[PDB]
Amino acid sequence: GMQFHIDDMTCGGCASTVKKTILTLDANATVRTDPATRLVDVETSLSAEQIAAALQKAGFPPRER
Ligand SMILES: [Au+]
Ligand SMILES: [Au+]
Repeated sequence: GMQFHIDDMTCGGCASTVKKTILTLDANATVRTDPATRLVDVETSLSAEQIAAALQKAGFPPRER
């Protein structure tokens, strides 16, 4: 239960891409995105830095909360 704020995730198509990115890295992850708040909640066995690095490479640099 890690949370990120993703300033570039401003609508639905962005969020979809964020979610697909995470699910490709860990098919067992659960991911929630809220375009109103730009917040992304992730449950995963991977580290926050591994999730962040993947999101960065995809053009959605996060900030962990
Ligand atoms: Au978007
Ligand atoms: Au999910």
